[PDB]
Amino acid sequence: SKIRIGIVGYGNLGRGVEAAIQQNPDMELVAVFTRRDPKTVAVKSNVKVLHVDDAQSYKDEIDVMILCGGSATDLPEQGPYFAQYFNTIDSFDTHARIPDYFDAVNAAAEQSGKVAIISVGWDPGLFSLNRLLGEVVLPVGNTYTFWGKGVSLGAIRRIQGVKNAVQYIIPIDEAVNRVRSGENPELSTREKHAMECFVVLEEGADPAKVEHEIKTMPFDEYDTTVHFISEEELKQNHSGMPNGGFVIRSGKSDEGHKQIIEFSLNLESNPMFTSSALVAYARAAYRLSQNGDKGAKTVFDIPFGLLSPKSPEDLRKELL
Amino acid sequence: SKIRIGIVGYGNLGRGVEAAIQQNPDMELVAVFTRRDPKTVAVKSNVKVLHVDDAQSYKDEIDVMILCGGSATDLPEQGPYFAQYFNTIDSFDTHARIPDYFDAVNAAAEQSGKVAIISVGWDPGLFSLNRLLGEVVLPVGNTYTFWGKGVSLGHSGAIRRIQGVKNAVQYIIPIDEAVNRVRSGENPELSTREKHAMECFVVLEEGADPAKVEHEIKTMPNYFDEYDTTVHFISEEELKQNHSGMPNGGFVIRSGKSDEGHKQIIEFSLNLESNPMFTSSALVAYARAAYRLSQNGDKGAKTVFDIPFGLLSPKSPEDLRKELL
Repeated sequence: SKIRIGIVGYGNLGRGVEAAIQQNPDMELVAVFTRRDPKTVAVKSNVKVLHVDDAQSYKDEIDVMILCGGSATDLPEQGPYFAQYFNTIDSFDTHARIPDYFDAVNAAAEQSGKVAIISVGWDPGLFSLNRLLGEVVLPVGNTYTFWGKGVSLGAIRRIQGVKNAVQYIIPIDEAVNRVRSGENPELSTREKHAMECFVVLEEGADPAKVEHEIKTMPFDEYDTTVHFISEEELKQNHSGMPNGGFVIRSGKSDEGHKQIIEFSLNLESNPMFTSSALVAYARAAYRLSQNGDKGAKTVFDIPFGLLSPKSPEDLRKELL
Repeated sequence: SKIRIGIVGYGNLGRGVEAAIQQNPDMELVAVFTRRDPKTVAVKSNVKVLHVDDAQSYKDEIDVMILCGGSATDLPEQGPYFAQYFNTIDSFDTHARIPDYFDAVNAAAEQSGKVAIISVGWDPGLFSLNRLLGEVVLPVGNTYTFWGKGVSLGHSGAIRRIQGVKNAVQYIIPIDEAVNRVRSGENPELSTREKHAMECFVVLEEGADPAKVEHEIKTMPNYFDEYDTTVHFISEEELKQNHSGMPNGGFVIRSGKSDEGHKQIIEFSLNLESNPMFTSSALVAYARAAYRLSQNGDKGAKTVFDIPFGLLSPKSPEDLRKELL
């Protein structure tokens, strides 16, 4: 029988999860839960939509609940809540709150007997794994993480004179080059990334005051370029959510040999990629739960074989 | 306290494991086991050297034995042998033979209650992980693996048997145009000859015929006849200055699509000045995991697919979440 998935939240990440489930035929989307009145949600696949207050009564209809809410307000409540009733996966990405979030989810999952895998995605998630791998295989060395080029995700739009805007984070090619050369550079924040902002001015706003306001936002840490454009220009050309980056470990053998590991992503859709990772880890959470594991997990606790619908024997024959 | 390591075999990989122990202060090397007469092995770290027939008697002195032998003849006997007495790690790398090796090691480790992790290294090992990660995160897509620039070890020796050759070094090299086609997300169908080229650096004997030597290499069946091959003739001096290293590297790339058609590309690469030093560095990190799994009650043969990355680190689980997550 298919592994039965529920989604909580139908923003960009929830839509991406629904999309990813189409690519994973051992799973089936059984329900979408929303804080909105569910009669007002149009889900592409037309599975049932329910209010989050009804989720508990679906305890036995769902194998893994994928929490697709944002980390700022949704997940801090939702993670420990849903971990009482369901194996859960989420993309929790507030670094400072990671340890408190893990402990809250853990307490809940340990008492329920469910498996919760937190902080899945590409950073945290796939990049975290690469940072780890780098430092255990090359214990003497440095790690560098670069983000973008990519849309970054607001307070720009509270700035007076800005009608709309889209902001990019961009790694500085020279810094990436120095890292890839094995120089093991001491790089400041400003040396690693540049920011680019595209802004649609409100009618009769002052371009120069708007520019200076953005650059000195409490952006002040980076070299930032502002571009003023039309509303048609932002709709047509800045609606996409590309992203990417690099994790590089630059190390040395005990005899001085330079060894370099690099992991990189080039994504046309950030949310669709994050979602696809959430669905792979939902497979692992199901497998762990069926083997009688429980409690909160991160990517550091999941062996990669659990992520695959293939048997362990077939993985050994095909991929190893 | 310290995790007690033993090394079987004191070639390039054994020497590398010794070196990596220097960078892992939670471990200590206890013994080096060899098939040679042990009085005749000079070990850099000055640890005791023993004959392999004696290893069973050090069962209680060693937490993990790292098997540093080759896959062609050493490991097929040594993996199932040592797994009867010791948690083990090896770099078994004959991909078409992994299932049989796994079964034999698993039969042995399951009975002894020991943990054996097989096929650790760059490929198999870290490239395998990344092949797997790609296909689970991007299930609609194609995977490509490229090797090099690096030495193919069958190959340098096959050239050396050619009449006229004093010495030689061969490299496999990914073809840049093919790598960039994969990176663009075209999903190309790549022939053997499109994916990698071969480069040989050859020191000729007095009065060998260059053209005969070139010709013999490029047409060598089962080695170079599948590939575009360049042969360079050089001096003994340049072979030493420039070609005594064991560099390697490569790429694993997954090129896939979201359900709405977005191109998503994942790439993993290695650029190594020393292949044996890198592999052995992996072997030591996986020895930490084998020790952890042993202490928790596990047993049997495992591959990298069975090892969660947190077990590779000497840091606590909480400290990993704090620092890296």
